[PDB]
Amino acid sequence: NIVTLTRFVMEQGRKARGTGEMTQLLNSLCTAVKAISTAVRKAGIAHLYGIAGKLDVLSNDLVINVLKSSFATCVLVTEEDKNAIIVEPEKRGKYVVCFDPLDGSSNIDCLVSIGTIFGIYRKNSTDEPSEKDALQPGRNLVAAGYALYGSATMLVLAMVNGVNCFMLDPAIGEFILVDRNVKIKKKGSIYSINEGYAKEFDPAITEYIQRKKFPPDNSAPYGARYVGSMVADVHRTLVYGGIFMYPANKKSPKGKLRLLYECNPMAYVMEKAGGLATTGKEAVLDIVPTDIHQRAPIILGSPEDVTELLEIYQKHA
Amino acid sequence: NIVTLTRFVMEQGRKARGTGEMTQLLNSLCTAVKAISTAVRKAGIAHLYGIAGKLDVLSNDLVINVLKSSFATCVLVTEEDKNAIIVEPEKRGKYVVCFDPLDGSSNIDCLVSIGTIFGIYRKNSTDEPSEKDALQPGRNLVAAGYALYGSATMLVLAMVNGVNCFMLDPAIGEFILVDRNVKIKKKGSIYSINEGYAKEFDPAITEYIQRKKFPPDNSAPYGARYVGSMVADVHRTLVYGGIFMYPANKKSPKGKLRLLYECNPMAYVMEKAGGLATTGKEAVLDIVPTDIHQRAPIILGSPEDVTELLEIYQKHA
Amino acid sequence: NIVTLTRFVMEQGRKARGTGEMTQLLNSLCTAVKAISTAVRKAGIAHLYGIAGKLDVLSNDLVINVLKSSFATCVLVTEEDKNAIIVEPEKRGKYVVCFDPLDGSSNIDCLVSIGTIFGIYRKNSTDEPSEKDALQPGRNLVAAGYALYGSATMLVLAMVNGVNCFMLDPAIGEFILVDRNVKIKKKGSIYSINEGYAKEFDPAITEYIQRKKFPPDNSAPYGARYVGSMVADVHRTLVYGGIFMYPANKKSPKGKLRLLYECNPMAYVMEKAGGLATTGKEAVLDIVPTDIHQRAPIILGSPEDVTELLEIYQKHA
Amino acid sequence: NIVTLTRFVMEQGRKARGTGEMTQLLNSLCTAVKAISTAVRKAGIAHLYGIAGKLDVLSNDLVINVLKSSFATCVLVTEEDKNAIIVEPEKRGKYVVCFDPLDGSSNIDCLVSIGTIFGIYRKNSTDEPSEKDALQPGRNLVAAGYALYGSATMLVLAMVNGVNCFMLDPAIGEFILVDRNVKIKKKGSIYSINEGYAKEFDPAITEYIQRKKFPPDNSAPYGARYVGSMVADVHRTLVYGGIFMYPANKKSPKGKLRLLYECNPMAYVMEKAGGLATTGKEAVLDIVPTDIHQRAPIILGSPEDVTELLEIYQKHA
Ligand SMILES: Nc1ncnc2c1ncn2[C@@H]1O[C@H](COP(=O)(O)O)[C@@H](O)[C@H]1O
Ligand SMILES: Nc1ncnc2c1ncn2[C@@H]1O[C@H](COP(=O)(O)O)[C@@H](O)[C@H]1O
Ligand SMILES: Nc1ncnc2c1ncn2[C@@H]1O[C@H](COP(=O)(O)O)[C@@H](O)[C@H]1O
Ligand SMILES: Nc1ncnc2c1ncn2[C@@H]1O[C@H](COP(=O)(O)O)[C@@H](O)[C@H]1O
Ligand SMILES: O=P(O)(O)OC[C@@H]1O[C@H](COP(=O)(O)O)[C@@H](O)[C@@H]1O
Ligand SMILES: O=P(O)(O)OC[C@@H]1O[C@H](COP(=O)(O)O)[C@@H](O)[C@@H]1O
Ligand SMILES: O=P(O)(O)OC[C@@H]1O[C@H](COP(=O)(O)O)[C@@H](O)[C@@H]1O
Ligand SMILES: O=P(O)(O)OC[C@@H]1O[C@H](COP(=O)(O)O)[C@@H](O)[C@@H]1O
Ligand SMILES: [K+]
Ligand SMILES: [K+]
Ligand SMILES: [K+]
Ligand SMILES: [K+]
Ligand SMILES: [K+]
Ligand SMILES: [K+]
Ligand SMILES: [K+]
Ligand SMILES: [K+]
Ligand SMILES: [K+]
Ligand SMILES: [K+]
Ligand SMILES: [K+]
Ligand SMILES: [K+]
Repeated sequence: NIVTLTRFVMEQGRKARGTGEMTQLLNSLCTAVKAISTAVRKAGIAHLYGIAGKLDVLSNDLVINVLKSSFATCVLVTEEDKNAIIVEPEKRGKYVVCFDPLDGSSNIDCLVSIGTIFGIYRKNSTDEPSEKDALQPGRNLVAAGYALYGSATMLVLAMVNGVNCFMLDPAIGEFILVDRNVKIKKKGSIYSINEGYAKEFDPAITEYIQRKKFPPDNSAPYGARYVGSMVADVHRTLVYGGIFMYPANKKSPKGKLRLLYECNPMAYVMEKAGGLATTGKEAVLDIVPTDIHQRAPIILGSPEDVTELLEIYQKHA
Repeated sequence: NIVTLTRFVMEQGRKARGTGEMTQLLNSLCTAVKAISTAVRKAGIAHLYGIAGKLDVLSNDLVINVLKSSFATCVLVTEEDKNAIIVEPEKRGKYVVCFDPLDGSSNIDCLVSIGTIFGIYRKNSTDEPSEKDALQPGRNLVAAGYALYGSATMLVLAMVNGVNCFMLDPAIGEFILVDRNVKIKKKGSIYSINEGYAKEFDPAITEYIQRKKFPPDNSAPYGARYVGSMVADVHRTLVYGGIFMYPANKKSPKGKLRLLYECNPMAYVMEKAGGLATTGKEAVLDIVPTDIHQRAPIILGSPEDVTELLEIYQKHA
Repeated sequence: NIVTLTRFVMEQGRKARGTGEMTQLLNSLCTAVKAISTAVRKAGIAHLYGIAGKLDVLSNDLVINVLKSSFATCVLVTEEDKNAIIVEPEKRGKYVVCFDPLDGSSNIDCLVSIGTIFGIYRKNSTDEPSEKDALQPGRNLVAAGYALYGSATMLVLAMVNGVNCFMLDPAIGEFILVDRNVKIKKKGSIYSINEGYAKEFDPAITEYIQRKKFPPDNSAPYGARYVGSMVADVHRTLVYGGIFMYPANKKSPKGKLRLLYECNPMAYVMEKAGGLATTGKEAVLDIVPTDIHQRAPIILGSPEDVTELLEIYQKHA
Repeated sequence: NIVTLTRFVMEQGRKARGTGEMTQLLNSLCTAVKAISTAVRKAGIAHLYGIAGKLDVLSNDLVINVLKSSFATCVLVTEEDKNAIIVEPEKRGKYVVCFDPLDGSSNIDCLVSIGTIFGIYRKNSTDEPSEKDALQPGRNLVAAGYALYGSATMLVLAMVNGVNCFMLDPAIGEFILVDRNVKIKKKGSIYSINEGYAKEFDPAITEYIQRKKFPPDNSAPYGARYVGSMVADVHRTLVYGGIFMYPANKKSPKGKLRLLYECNPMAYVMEKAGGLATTGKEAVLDIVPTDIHQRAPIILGSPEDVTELLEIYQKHA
């Protein structure tokens, strides 16, 4: 007995008495992710080096085309695209998909772990599809998750029912359910943040970090980790517990991370896992988007760690 | 045209006029690296999950076995083995290999980049091979390098004539020379260190760090990055420039990283690349080891960055 | 735009307003076939040769376990199994699957193309499942097809709607629809038969062959081809046209090929393609099985070629 | 222990005391074979089918390019090229390679086993390399063998010291020595020939064939097998014993198969394996060619079987 992503999705679609439109969608995503994974591990690079005689772009095209061919979407929002992609009426479905085809594109040259981030909305309204359909608060997410191309490829899927992790067996090109109904640690022992912006941190953030290195109660300090790729940092948080942070500073007073295809999908995954995702002031998933490429500060991870910072945030209020 | 590791290695062996003994060794190493990469990528995991019909220990076995069969080694030092392995008189060769089969094994469950580290010495004290033969300063390295199992697999090889990077094309199981004679930037813009040990840093490290976040002349501060995997962090340093640091602290008064199979190979690669690798007080490669599992502090990266920290070390003494 | 087997099956299940039970079944088969394909191409053979320190049996276990885990079957008939496999009431579905996990097992050692043959029946009755449920004439087939592990892996699926061919892209482990609604040639130019049994052929067969080598109308003779693996021979017939034959002789007066999991699936595929499948006397698909391992003579291929022999058969009646 | 082609080849080069020039050649060949196997298995075909973002010509380019870069060849003869290719003075070596990049190209669309055939001569007439250098009897072969892309990929290598079979482990892209010093059965029980040419067979062939179906002393008749792919049929002959025949006929008065890149390599492999390879009148390897694309009749296989046919040839003369 072994559970594959294809089996899992189908059984979940069956229990939910769906028309099978969303299952077609999730199966198309699974395929896109396997295609991207293969391109990322450099299969066929020899030909590029003349054996017989861009990566973010290839990833964008793969997701966009595999998604359109699902006949289950009406609007697509990509980080690589200025405007939202409205699906041809021939292949038009009822879902809105926001995604980041290849996050951590800067890390590509250094071979650091990268990934794909996606969020699925059910179109709410009854008129010609437009960018306005993507502009829904993260709380309205039908499904969300990510694919991490690290030492191994893994797809983390989060739905109303919970969070489940699927490992890619590259030998047979099938995702195996290796961890079901994942719940995050209450309190971790690692903080993640680009301390190279110390000079720009607000007093609350500055205080929290200081508390981590120099525990006032003289407990053991927190270990530091900052890969540089959100999917890698956040996935480690989900699995090992702790706190990831990318608050505002000179690098945009609105933070760097995007709301629709980065913050929301990860916040959704986090909350479903039993953790928190805040901007320091409000819950990320309750923000009403104003633009499809709207940025937003984010602090996420173990509940007890995120709450501790939230208090320090209140102190300086 | 297309250059494969196999062709490159043989070609170099010929120019060098070797008896082809080292070529056999480097060829065996290459084979061990492709076997580990495959295991790491989780190929065939569906079989563990009951489709019907460890990773560090497996990596250890692969490297040991594949090396012994090369008939080119006499002494082997693994991080996984308390004692140095002495090869059978039947399979003995003139080379001593010091390696770390799978480095960053804590990051495995989190799916973060990991790797293999190797250092090759030539047994000169023609006596019965013993542990003593591995106890040579890194200055005596014949060849050294590493394999990074990140988003893609790469093998960095360093020898007297330079450093060369080989990307693995998993389709055909061939390493392609993607970068020739690699040389690191004089000055970088990223510092790498576990700041969670701030409470235990010596005044030199403490001053340098704060100088990176708050630059005297108001210039751009350095970005921070700390994957938690030496091979990953050092490769980023090599490719993008900057400085990696794992100084001595209370928990590790002599540092955490090992001299023979971690510090030395990376120090050797750094020097051949045109960078510096120091203990803070002296060059890593000149240290004459006393224990095969001897630890050593390490600071490496761009020359200009490493020098700056070395001056601060001189200032506080 | 590209069609995958997973997409195809789902859309076909949707048009047919199924409960999704048979789709779960076809998806489980797709997975089993990819697993077998990988084992056949020898991935991981190095470990068997001690790098770090039966095939028909593995194939049987894979299909049996992957099928049971579909929760869509009640009875399974395998060539490798003396008795039919009755599914545990926990995983019991409504379908009966007859199959040959690895046909041409004798050819394995010679590396000749081999394959998998399957036929799907819908249980007809309302009582405890038993072998009796498998004993239905081939005309009652819901679906049938085969997987050919040759120069490339291909799955041919035949249903009431038609015959469609899917090519396995081993890089992403996905079956691509490369040929839809396949129809066989009216008249081919190749005959396939083990002429090493000439001494045992009945006069009709003997006459046909003679007509092929020495055309009475002085037309061009037929080329000969006999791979030795039914799936390979039959697939070539389906694609290039011609006639495949395995009539009775001293090698059992009932022929060698099995009715349920070899003759029927291939006859079904053939008829759906626009060809014929006969025992010389009757249509293969109309035979009422008496035993699950019942053998049956078979002549299949292009209509005009099969009819020509049928006449010669009548002449000698 | 585990023996890889790479290790085996180098080891043999060392014992032979070669300048490592031929080793480079055999290493390049090996690389070309893994590239062809991958293309043949249809890896990445999903990209032709619009997932968004020949085979014989491609195989030709791969072999030519990978061989030229080995800096070990001066003259190349391909079935795909009318004229012999003369390597640039810059990349020239002392070896002449005669090859058939992808044999059985008619069987491609039918997915039947196909392969690569190669013969290696040493240029002895030290003059400007020309077509003349390839015109040497197969008796002058330094090395010969083939790659079979069947159910699994295998590389058969034959040299003065014997014939060795290497199985490809596609996971790690390594050829493993699965069979050492291969030697064919004295007598087989399978005859291989296209009997569709019965109307044009000489009385010797005709008598031998009928003697196989109707044995004088009532013994068991021979089984028939004719894949239609030389490499596949010859490999079956090598592994299981028997006789392969492609005699001269009206359509091919001098046979169909080429001397330099088909007959010779297989004849060489046969002789080293302990079998016989005849034209019916003389040994294939002793023929001094006049044309690079010269055809030649061929009969090969177990010694006892080939001898029997040779006696019948003597009887009718
Ligand atoms: N694979 C599935 N897994 C879980 N829920 C699903 C699945 N498919 C559909 N649903 C649900 O049923 C609703 C409508 O599905 P659908 O008819 O396919 O568009 C969805 O939005 C979810 O509530
Ligand atoms: N592949 C090679 N590349 C560069 N130098 C080599 C190679 N093989 C051997 N050498 C060198 O020649 C010395 C002796 O080689 P060997 O005779 O193979 O043990 C080595 O220790 C290096 O100095
Ligand atoms: N994937 C499918 N493709 C074509 N027909 C299907 C599919 N699934 C179910 N059917 C059909 O609908 C009947 C009952 O399906 P089911 O409810 O899934 O057992 C089948 O036996 C076929 O007639
Ligand atoms: N890998 C090898 N295995 C067996 N014999 C070899 C090998 N390499 C070279 N030789 C032989 O030594 C001769 C000259 O080799 P080379 O100096 O490499 O051109 C060859 O033509 C063969 O006789
Ligand atoms: O994909 P991008 O545009 O290159 O950025 C990725 C994001 O960039 C963040 C790190 O940025 P800093 O270097 O400012 O810390 C990560 O958390 C995210 O992956
Ligand atoms: O393989 P190990 O024993 O788990 O250690 C890996 C090393 O551990 C260092 C980080 O350890 P800290 O958490 O102490 O910083 C990295 O630089 C190296 O990769
Ligand atoms: O799988 P098996 O039991 O080894 O047999 C395979 C079948 O065996 C037939 C050939 O048998 P002959 O050698 O008698 O021709 C093929 O047509 C079929 O693939
Ligand atoms: O590559 P080609 O030109 O298509 O020919 C392949 C050869 O053709 C022979 C069979 O041809 P016939 O159909 O004439 O028997 C086989 O033995 C060889 O593989
Ligand atoms: K991006
Ligand atoms: K991004
Ligand atoms: K971003
Ligand atoms: K380790
Ligand atoms: K380590
Ligand atoms: K260590
Ligand atoms: K079988
Ligand atoms: K069989
Ligand atoms: K059978
Ligand atoms: K050809
Ligand atoms: K040919
Ligand atoms: K030919």
